[PDB]
Amino acid sequence: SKTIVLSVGEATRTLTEIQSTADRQIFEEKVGPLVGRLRLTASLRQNGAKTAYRVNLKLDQADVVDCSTSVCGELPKVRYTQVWSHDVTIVANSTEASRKSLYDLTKSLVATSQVEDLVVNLVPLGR
Amino acid sequence: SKTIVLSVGEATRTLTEIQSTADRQIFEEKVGPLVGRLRLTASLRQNGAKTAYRVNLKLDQADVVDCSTSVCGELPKVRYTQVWSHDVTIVANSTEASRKSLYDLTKSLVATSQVEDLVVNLVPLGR
Amino acid sequence: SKTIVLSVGEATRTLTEIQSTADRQIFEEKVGPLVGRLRLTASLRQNGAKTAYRVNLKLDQADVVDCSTSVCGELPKVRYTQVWSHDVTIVANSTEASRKSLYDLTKSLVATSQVEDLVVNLVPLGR
Amino acid sequence: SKTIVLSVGEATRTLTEIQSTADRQIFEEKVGPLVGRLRLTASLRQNGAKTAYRVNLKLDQADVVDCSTSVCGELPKVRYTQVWSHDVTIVANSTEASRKSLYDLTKSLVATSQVEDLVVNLVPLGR
Amino acid sequence: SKTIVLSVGEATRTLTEIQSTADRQIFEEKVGPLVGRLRLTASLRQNGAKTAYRVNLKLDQADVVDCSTSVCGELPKVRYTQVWSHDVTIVANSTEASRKSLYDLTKSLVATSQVEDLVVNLVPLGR
Amino acid sequence: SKTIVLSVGEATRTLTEIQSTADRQIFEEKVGPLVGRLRLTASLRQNGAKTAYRVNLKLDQADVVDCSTSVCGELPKVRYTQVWSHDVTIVANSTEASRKSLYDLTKSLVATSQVEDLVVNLVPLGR
Repeated sequence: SKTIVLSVGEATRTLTEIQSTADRQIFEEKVGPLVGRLRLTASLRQNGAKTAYRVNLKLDQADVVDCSTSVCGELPKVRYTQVWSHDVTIVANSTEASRKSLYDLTKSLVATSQVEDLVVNLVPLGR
Repeated sequence: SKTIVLSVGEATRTLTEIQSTADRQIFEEKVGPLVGRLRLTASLRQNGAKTAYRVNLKLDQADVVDCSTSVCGELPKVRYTQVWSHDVTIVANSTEASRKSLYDLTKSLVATSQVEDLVVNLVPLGR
Repeated sequence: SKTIVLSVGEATRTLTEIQSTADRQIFEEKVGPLVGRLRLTASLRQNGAKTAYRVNLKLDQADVVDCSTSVCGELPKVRYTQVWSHDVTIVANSTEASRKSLYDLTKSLVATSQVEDLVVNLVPLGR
Repeated sequence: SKTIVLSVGEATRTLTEIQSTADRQIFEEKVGPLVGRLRLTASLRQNGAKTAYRVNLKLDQADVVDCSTSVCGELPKVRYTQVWSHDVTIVANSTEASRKSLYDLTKSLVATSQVEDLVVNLVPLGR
Repeated sequence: SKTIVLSVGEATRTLTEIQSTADRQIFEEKVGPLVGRLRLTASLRQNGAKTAYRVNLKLDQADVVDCSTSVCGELPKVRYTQVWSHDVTIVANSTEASRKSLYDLTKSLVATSQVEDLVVNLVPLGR
Repeated sequence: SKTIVLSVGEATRTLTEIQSTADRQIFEEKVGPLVGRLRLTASLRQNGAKTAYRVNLKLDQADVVDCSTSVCGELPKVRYTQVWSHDVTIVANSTEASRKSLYDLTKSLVATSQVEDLVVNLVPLGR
């Protein structure tokens, strides 16, 4: 299979390849309950007349709840569902330096504190 | 207005707010030629019956070419166009710790070397 | 690739992964002649409407014979074929303690002397 | 009748023969509530034209729940059902040493820690 | 992934595994432009009633052309396409010495000067 | 007629032209028994509307067995058959340097130790 190690700061999470296919790669996190966990869908294809390409990356994670600790009968039930898809449209005949600069800019925008505030406090991006 | 500073590694790019509106925020990068540059579209809304929300983030950048350096007449013409949209469906009554963990996982997946290889070498994600 | 070590008592056998696929994992034992050896087929899937799961495990081993030691001319020919399939239907929302107890009971029933007699002497299980 | 003693580590469970028949042997565990307990189905037959044989072994155990301890009225109700069947296709004219080696290999694969992890953590077998 | 190093005499080319699948392995050479490069397709299967096997090996390489050095606008365009497929039908119960002798004969026929002349000067093989 | 000398390392084999024809050249090895020996089929043609060409090269060798050394009476009988065909699709208006580089790369891939292991041990190519 295929293992992916993610560092959150104090613990390390492990995602395992489940559904190995070319047009659809499904990675699932193995921690405890398999239902309602962390899943990742990856897809790669072409477009038009062999011009550019298309990459899709989605990450889902549904929270679960359980009442067997106090209530005398309740199966683990999912609550909400979060969907975070992507879309990469990069042509083949491009530039390695330009692609590296774009990746660095995306990494900086992700690691900046403005997107974190936009996600947490729901405040529009504008600092 | 609203300025956004992005660090690519050796230089700093500046994006300026251009179309300040609630349902559509348009940021445009100011470097030289305004046509065919870096643009960012942000949108925030609700859904259904005041249950969750919907956030959309798109980033476009079209390359330009010019022949006035050698050829004696050619206006700056755009070449290809890249579209990278997003979709955030996070409910209000959620969990701050869960949202922070999801953001950290997304940042780790973005900063990992697998997505960079998938973007550059067009190799399906699976290491 | 993926290696599996099995201890028979005095020697150790090694099975190697050959056909790495999600819906069908084929492990083959590497000792000498690849044709007519030990093979293992593993499969994992879902069922109905995301309720439970389905696991299938089959183990085959066909004996071979050869006459090149005495007779002039005879290629290694397979004789009989043995099929030992399985079927695991365990729901996701279950109990870890119950699953561990069931696995321990299955291990005890396998390691008991009654199933060995049923296999060897073909005597019905009932001691 | 016919009693079977199984050692779990700290306690001993007793299974009693209930439905004594040649083509179908039904063993049932006697602990408390007979409904929703441990049952075992054994079957032995032939195949084709008196060539080989066919042995089937299934083990079922359904969990039960009750609310009479707190709620003032609820009969013991079954929850989920687990099915673990088998299939033995061993020809008569075989080899005692080969059968013993196969049984030892099966016992080792059952007692190994990989199948336990595959059962508990639902991680595919591959260490 | 999987890297393959090929020595042409003065430089070394590197082919990288792209599409890892059992029934179809796609290797792609990484030098510059990914479109119109060196690709290799490998396939392995069985035949009939588990008698022999079937191996297919194809190698493609399409030349590209570009006019951006002089003409002020022309994307890299492919020209011709070359297809060199193979077919290996070797039974399992064969002979290692015979297979080695056949491989040595094939290597000698490939390295001989007659096939090179047949490829270059298009002269029928017959020296 | 047309003789081809192949060096295996310690001995030299001689193949003789037998069926001299334009659309089908059949070379046969002359050592002893003509039936069940080494044969080579060569074919050259065009394609479409005078664009490129098509070259086909197949090499067959069937092993033989005989029992007249011990058994009273048994004619030389063929056992298995091996087929190794080729396909060359090279356009006329190409490049001599590119063709030479491709031939050198093919010779290196043939003489490498990875294809030898793939042929002998039946291990997929990937070192």
